[PDB]
Amino acid sequence: TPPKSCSSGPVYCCNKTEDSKHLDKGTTALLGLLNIKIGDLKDLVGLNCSPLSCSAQTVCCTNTYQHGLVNVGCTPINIGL
Repeated sequence: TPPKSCSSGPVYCCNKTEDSKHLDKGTTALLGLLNIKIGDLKDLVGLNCSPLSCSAQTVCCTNTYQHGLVNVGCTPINIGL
């Protein structure tokens, strides 16, 4: 068996995360641009995310858009000791 963490998807390293209930206007605007419905989102929104070393936020996300411009359905994950 290989090591496993996220139930769905790779671990992501996201430069920034925000609570999907308290997104700033630029983040909100960017998600509308991408046609993402805010009211159907849960947990965190990640910005500028790369699948996995991470000096920013390591998160599990259900979806990633535009090469990691925006992730959604993100929750923190600890893959250390």
